[PDB]
Amino acid sequence: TNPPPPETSNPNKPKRQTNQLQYLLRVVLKTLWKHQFAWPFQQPVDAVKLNLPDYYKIIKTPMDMGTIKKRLENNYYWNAQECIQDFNTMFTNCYIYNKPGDDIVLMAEALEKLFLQKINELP
Ligand SMILES: CCN1c2ccccc2C(=O)N(C)c2cnc(Nc3ccc(C(=O)N4CCC(N5CCN(C)CC5)CC4)cc3OC)nc21
Repeated sequence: TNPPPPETSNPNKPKRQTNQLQYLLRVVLKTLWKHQFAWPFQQPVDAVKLNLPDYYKIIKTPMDMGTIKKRLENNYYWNAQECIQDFNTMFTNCYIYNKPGDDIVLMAEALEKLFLQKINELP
């Protein structure tokens, strides 16, 4: 019922660790990960356990911080833009599937505000 999760390693994808990617893991990801509202975003949406039979009919580019964390740890990304895009996709999916005022949308907005503050200080 769930799709395979996004890959976190790919032996054919060139790997890199720039100073910006280092900041993305050690400052940006870590700051969001320890936030009180991180828990919905620390693993893929489990549409089986959450009883969301239409989630992966609507969301075709799933992303979550657990995936992002592993990608960063594995040096999966070539540049910071790829990682920033993954964060943006995660938030966007939440806004697509849910509705204004839903608790989960308010949590995403709080996390996104923090993300934006930290990205503004990228090396
Ligand atoms: C969260 C809402 N939601 C969605 C729901 C419907 C549709 C889309 C989404 C969605 O867009 N996203 C990103 C989500 C991604 N992932 C999850 N995962 C999880 C959801 C619930 C639990 C859970 O039952 N508990 C137990 C209760 C606990 N409460 C703490 C707050 N306290 C006041 C009261 C107790 C929180 C954890 C655990 C989860 O995973 C660890 N839910 C998501």
